[PDB]
Order: sequence, then C-alpha cells, then structure tokens
Amino acid sequence: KWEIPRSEITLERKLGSGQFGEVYEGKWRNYNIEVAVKTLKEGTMSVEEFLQEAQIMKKLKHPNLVQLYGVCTKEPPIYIITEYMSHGSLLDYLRDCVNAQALLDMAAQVASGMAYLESQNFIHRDLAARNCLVGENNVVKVADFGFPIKWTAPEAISYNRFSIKSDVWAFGILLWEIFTYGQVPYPGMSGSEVIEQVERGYRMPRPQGCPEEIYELMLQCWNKSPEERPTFAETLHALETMFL
Ligand SMILES: Cc1ccc(NC(=O)c2ccc(CN3CCN(C)CC3)cc2)cc1Nc1nccc(-c2cccnc2)n1
Repeated sequence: KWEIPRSEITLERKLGSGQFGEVYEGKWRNYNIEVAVKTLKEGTMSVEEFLQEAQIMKKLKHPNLVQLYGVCTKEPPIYIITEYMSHGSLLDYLRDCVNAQALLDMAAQVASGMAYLESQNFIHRDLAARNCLVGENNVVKVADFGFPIKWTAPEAISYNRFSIKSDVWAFGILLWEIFTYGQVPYPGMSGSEVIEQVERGYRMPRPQGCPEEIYELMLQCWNKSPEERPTFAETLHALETMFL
C-alpha cells in the first residue's frame, strides 16, 4: 500500500550520510515533486528493523510532522521516502538570521508536532533544532534523523530515564537555539562540565533580546523534577498566549 515503484524515483543530490545508510534529495516523477530518500546500507542492520521506522510513521499524521510518502522494498537498496523541505534544517535556517513573532510561530509548530506525538503515546528521544525542517511560508516540521549531553535532561543522563518529560527538557534547549539564531548551547562548556553544573542547578541565562515570557517557559521546561515540567499541550497554549 505504501510501496512505490523504484523507477518513479530519481536521485539528485546527497543530503547526508551515516553508518546505517544515507539520505538524498530526489524527484517523484508522477507528482512532479521533490522527495527525501533514506537508504539502507546492506548488512548494517536487518531490512525488518530498517522498515520499523516506516511502520511507526504510517500511524502518524500531523502538519508539523514529516510526512511519509512510501517505501521501495522489493530489492536492495531499501528506501524510505518522505516529503522534501525546501529550506532544510531549522538550525541551518536560523544560522542565516526575522521577528520574535516569527520565531515564536516556529516554536509553536514544533510544540504542536510534539503534542501530537505525546497524544499518540510516542517519545522523540532526540529533539533538537538539527532535527526539525523548514519549508515555505515559515512552515516547520519535526523529524528524526539520528550524547547529545547538552540537550539531554539530567535524569536521562543519570538513570537512562527517557520520557516525554525528558523531551520537554530538550524543547527548552531548542527554544534557546531558536532565540539565539542557532548558537551552540552552553557556550565554551564541555559535556562533563555541563552535566555537573546542570546538576547543581545551573541554567543558561536569558539570550539577548529574548522576551522574559519566553525565557520563563524555558525555565519551566528545565525544572529539575520531571513531573513538574509542563506538558507539550500546556506548552503550546503558553506560546499562543504570548502577545506583542
Ligand atoms: C527520508 C526520511 C526517512 C525517515 C524520516 N523519519 C522521521 O522523520 C521520523 C519522525 C518521527 C518518528 C517518530 N518517533 C521517532 C522517535 N521514537 C522514539 C518513536 C517515535 C520517526 C521517524 C524522515 C525522512 N526525511 C528526511 N530525513 C533526513 C533529512 C530530510 C530532509 C533534509 C533536507 C530537506 N528536506 C528533508 N528528510
């Protein structure tokens, strides 16, 4: 049902690479549309486990989550195909320097996609600006491509206790990357310093020009106790109800 015949897809550019496979921009000849194409490097893992990513994705449908288009699974190399986002990663897009209202809009869209995931009983586990994509009209979508200490909540580092609340922690960090135009967090600090300082109560200070109301939401995301962090639903309402 999600099988696409392989001849319909034409590869055009290497986007990124790795150890389980690579990703390309391609063209889908039928729809006259650009696609992203993720490939299985044979023998780096099973075909079955590669396609478990596509299985999850068939259950999810939301304007701020990357849409699966289909798979090519009849022979190697196995493909998972999604929409292509014209402006690439949020992080790269922020790094070209917009208004605080537009930065807010982008944050809301991520929260929106996360809220949907939460509602469907999934966790991300790797939320970060590098993992969100930008299209036209400032549309933002959450993706997962795919340490990393600086995005990972304390209980996750210490007890391997990942949860939707550890995701809320990472969204606080992402909020900070957004409102700094994509700076690397905890500037200068190494990982072990970050783990130690954070444990003792350290939080990044408010970025230059960032609204206090926005900064206050980041602090709520970074509560030391996970049960006291806001839900993603709560988080979206908070963002929509900031004005100016
Ligand atoms: C080609 C592909 C294959 C798979 C995916 N997968 C996902 O984006 C994804 C998102 C959410 C989940 C759900 N979630 C994962 C976390 N776990 C714990 C459970 C639930 C799963 C996969 C995206 C894509 N798209 C993709 N991948 C890399 C780069 C790009 C890309 C780059 C530049 C411009 N446009 C697109 N696009």
